[PDB]
Amino acid sequence: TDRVSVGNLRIARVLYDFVNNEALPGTDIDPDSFWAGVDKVVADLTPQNQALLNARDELQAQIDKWHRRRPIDMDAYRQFLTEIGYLLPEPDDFTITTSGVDAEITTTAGPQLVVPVLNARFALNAANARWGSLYDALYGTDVIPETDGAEKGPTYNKVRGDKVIAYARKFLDDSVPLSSGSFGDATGFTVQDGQLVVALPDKSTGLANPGQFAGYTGAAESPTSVLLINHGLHIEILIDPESQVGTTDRAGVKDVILESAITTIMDFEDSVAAVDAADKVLGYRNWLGLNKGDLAAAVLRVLNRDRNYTAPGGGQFTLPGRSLMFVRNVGHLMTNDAIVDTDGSEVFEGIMDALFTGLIAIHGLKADVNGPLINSRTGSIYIVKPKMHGPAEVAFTCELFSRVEDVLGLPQNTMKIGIMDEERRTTVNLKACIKAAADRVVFINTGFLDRTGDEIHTSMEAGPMVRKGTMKSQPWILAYEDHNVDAGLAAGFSGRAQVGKGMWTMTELMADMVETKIAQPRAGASTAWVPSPTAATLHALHYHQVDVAAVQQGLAGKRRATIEQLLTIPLAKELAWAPDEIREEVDNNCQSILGYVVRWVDQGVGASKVPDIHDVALMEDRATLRISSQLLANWLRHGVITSADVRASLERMAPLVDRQNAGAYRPMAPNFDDSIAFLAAQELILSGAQQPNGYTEPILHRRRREFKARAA
Ligand SMILES: Cc1ccc(C(=O)/C=C(\O)C(=O)O)cc1
Ligand SMILES: [Mg+2]
Ligand code: NI
Repeated sequence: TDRVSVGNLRIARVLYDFVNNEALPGTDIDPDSFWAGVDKVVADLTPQNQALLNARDELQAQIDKWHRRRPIDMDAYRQFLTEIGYLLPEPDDFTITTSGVDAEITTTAGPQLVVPVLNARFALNAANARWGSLYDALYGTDVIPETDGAEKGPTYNKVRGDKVIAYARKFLDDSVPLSSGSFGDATGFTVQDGQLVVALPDKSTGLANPGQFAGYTGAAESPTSVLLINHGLHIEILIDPESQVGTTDRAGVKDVILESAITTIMDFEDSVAAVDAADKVLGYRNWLGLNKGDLAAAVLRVLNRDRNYTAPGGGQFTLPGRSLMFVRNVGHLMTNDAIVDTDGSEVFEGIMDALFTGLIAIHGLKADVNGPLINSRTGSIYIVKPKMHGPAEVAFTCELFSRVEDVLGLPQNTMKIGIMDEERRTTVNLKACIKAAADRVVFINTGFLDRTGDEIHTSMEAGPMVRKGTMKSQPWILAYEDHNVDAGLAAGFSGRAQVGKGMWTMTELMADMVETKIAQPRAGASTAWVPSPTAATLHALHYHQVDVAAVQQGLAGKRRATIEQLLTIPLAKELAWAPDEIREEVDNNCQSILGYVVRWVDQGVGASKVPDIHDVALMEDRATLRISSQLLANWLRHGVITSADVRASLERMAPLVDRQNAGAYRPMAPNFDDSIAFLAAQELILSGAQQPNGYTEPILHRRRREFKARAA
């Protein structure tokens, strides 16, 4: 209610003051001009942000009418989408021209960690996760089974530590082979002639490929750590025979450190509840501390500094201590009262984010004002833009970034774009979307969770969908994943840009992650998303076993996905399911909505571990909420289930979600109809069909605001 008028804009004062007193000092931008430019960018690109948002509903309306009129003529289907401007012609082959891109993106294949920018500790850890102890990763997770006396105890279990050490020596054997013998046999390491030599219990061998020896610390004659490289990622053997772990170790190894989270996406979108100017500032403030380089916590944990090594021959070089940081703005749909206009119309959140995260990112290009730590050593600003539907929304984002770079005084194409392939209209037009961003594009990623949501909502009217667990094997999603890699490699992404795959959500099943997430490097993705620093280092194993660049060479030119397979709607069969299976699917989805929503609405937490009805802790975000809510809406709109069926499941799941929590937590049960979060969940399902492209934000935002408001 207390705002600052600049032009047609009414800036909430908390935002204005933050920009003026915290973000703008050090950017060379005079606050007068910046706001005047903000007002100017808002006023003129709001029309096209609104046109594009209008195109989405009218395309969807035409599709909904087509299915309801109508046993499905697929040639006619694809022709209709071509006729309404949903499917557009493929452009002809081209190479992306994006320049000034950090090497972690162009060349390096490895994990990419995603973290809510609103949690400064998490963001701190994510930035520091560029380096991760393989030992702590293995010890702390189920990768080493708690069996035969290897169970995690309140104190260090030396049986567990041995399987840890043994596992890591196996890894080193597969990544950096010795000419003869194994690292398990190693008794010590020295550097001679610029070449690493390892002491065995009989002879002394070297590296199979000595070029994998990348450096060391300490004296040549007994390093405190040897630095190894494999497939562009560094491995560090910490050597300390006096350390407790090193004392037991054949070679005095204290730890093996993996280069892990090569890049990190600091997220303003599906993993945060940022509903108003107060919420947005907390996130912008964290983004500012990360770009300054002085973000810190007590309970003093700092951002890591760079790591220095002696080069194998002479030299004293330096590797990045922290993960190269992206920011994920919100998409184009949502609106935020942080800025209202003269007439009360909220300003578009995506525009605001581009200017504010853009402005703040200026500090991360220098190192004393701007703070001491550099993010991009190439002057690029990395914004992944999510939920774009089609190439005209990409073009608008590039124009948007163009205008922001004007207001901000940056050269053009400073603001690079990570395109989320995660709406159906981007999938079937992906090559045109990359073209629309040919000079700003820096990755594509299959947002397979939002993409499933878009899939269900687009063909909502076609009939019941398969159960959610079944989507992973549907023709459309398998073509979607292969198509994304193809189009990226056809666009020149190899060595120029990242081809990225989606998020491992089972944060407690690391053994399974180590077993199955290798499929993503093996399919040619140069990065894949991990929810956690620990997961980053474990998923880093996979880039040591799979030569991602070599996989992408072999995939060149191959077109493994037809337009017809991309358009295969995941409809369920005839007799479908037993009431058995139906109820399981309803209970499962209702408990995943409720568990996620209650923390979103009552505590403004956008990313929660939520056990499903098989007691598997799932890291849940808005995208997973969108699937669950759209699938029940679809099952509802076709009579697979009843509105009272959905309420009964919500009623019976609420107490079990209540007992999955406690704290600061507010019990949903028994006063269901007067718990705001409960009604938010119910409305996400009962009104799921009505939301624009099934997005959950409109209902989540307004219910969060209303919860905040009843905290009067
Ligand atoms: C913990 C977490 C963080 C981010 C995401 C997410 O953004 C996925 C995608 O963008 C997409 O699969 O839709 C999921 C879980
Ligand atoms: Mg997504
Ligand atoms: Ni190899």
